[PDB]
Amino acid sequence: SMFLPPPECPVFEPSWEEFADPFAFIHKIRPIAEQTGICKVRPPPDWQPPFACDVDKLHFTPRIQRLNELEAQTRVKRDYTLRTFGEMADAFKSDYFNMPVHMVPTELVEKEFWRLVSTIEEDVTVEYGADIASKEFGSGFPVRDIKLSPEEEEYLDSGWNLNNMPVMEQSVLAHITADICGMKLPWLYVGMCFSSFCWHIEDHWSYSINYLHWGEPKTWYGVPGYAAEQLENVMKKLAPELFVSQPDLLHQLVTIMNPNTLMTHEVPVYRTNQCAGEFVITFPRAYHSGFNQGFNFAEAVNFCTVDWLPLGRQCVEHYRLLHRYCVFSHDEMICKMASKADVLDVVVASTVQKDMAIMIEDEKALRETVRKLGVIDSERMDFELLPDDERQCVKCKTTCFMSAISCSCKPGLLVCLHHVKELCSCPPYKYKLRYRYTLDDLYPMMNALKLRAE
Ligand SMILES: O=C(O)c1cc2sccc2s1
Ligand SMILES: O=C(O)c1cc2sccc2s1
Ligand SMILES: O=C(O)c1cc2sccc2s1
Ligand SMILES: [Cl-]
Ligand SMILES: [Mn+2]
Ligand SMILES: [Zn+2]
Ligand SMILES: [Zn+2]
Repeated sequence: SMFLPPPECPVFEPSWEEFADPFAFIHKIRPIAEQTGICKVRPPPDWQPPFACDVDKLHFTPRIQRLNELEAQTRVKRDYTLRTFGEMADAFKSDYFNMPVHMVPTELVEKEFWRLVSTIEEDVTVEYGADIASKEFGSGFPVRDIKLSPEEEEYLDSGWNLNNMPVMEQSVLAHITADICGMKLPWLYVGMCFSSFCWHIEDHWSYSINYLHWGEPKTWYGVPGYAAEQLENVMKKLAPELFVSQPDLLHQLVTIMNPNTLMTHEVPVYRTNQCAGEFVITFPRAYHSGFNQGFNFAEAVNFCTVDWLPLGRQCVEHYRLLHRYCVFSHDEMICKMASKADVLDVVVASTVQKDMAIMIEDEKALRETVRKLGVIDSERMDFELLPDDERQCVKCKTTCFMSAISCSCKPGLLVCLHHVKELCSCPPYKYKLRYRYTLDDLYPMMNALKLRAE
């Protein structure tokens, strides 16, 4: 009645041995965790990274948030120090409940959150911090620079130090040379009571991993990848405004929605309270949302394993159908790795090779189709040198790399090979096929991968 908490997600407690390699571990828990979308990981008892900072010298610009179920919010992007924010956040919670903060039960804050967001008369607003690491506000994990203590040095090269995990060698997003700050760098989050993250999935359906450095807990709701489209159908019925087309990536619309509503429509949902010193991991295409119990400080980063590669291709296809902008070119990343085949991890080499083979067969079919439409002239083009906004399909907005069509009639415009009819009204013999590689260039790149993989 009123609120029925979803069942608890899986909780893992790896030994020091299991813990040592994060990628091996994540692959091991995958058959369990991917059925629930999110999972929690408790590090071995003596893994404690040192947290140290001056609460007076760390500044950030707060974001303001209204708390209404089904109301549209925009996804990403006055002044507080960490101390002045903390004083504001503690007083807020203390005055809301007329209690000391540590006596307010987590079960009660959860019940109250879902009451207040549904009640139109209540108009509670809260503030929070969200930003990538910078000079004015940096990682909560140790990084190189300032002389470090021996304990800080222990954690400098940990796999679970979230600065490192993007650039390790069983991850596939490391060798991307393209500028993608939002996606390879950690984000820092300063929470207060009821500050909330709306329902979403990660860019390119990647994994995410979140560490709560300190403070009061963070409450999570998660949905497994296989149920993503069920959730979206429910969302579309109850709030169609969120689904209208949008001019860019800085304009994505998201919302708060009671998990009991999803469960009523037969969408599986799980929950957890993440406490200080614990990790939460989200899997590819797993919807998630939540809210903070009180003043706290968290750090999170996207990442991509060899398991993810085929889904990454399927995601870019889904973006095309939806006319959604890409953060990077998937084919470009694949060819960049093929070109470094001799220094690749051998399991990586093997998995990249399979995706490359599919890429090449799809590209063969597409070029044959546009040839039969009467496009004859062609010229090689180094797509990776063009700014992203100069190589998007006019129609579906996909980031071009393997090929595109141009016409002298519309200087600078491109369509991908799926949308040859959408460029202009000139006859196809006036068009030109721009391509990065010939078929004959591509098969040897693939062979280097096979040899490295053996
Ligand atoms: O974990 C949090 O406190 C937040 C995650 C996100 S994503 C956008 C704003 C926020 S706040
Ligand atoms: O290719 C697939 O179907 C999947 C790859 C991965 S990696 C995590 C969950 C899943 S499901
Ligand atoms: O010139 C052609 O017909 C092709 C070139 C390339 S590159 C990948 C597939 C194909 S098919
Ligand atoms: Cl409200
Ligand atoms: Mn997320
Ligand atoms: Zn297109
Ligand atoms: Zn034209």
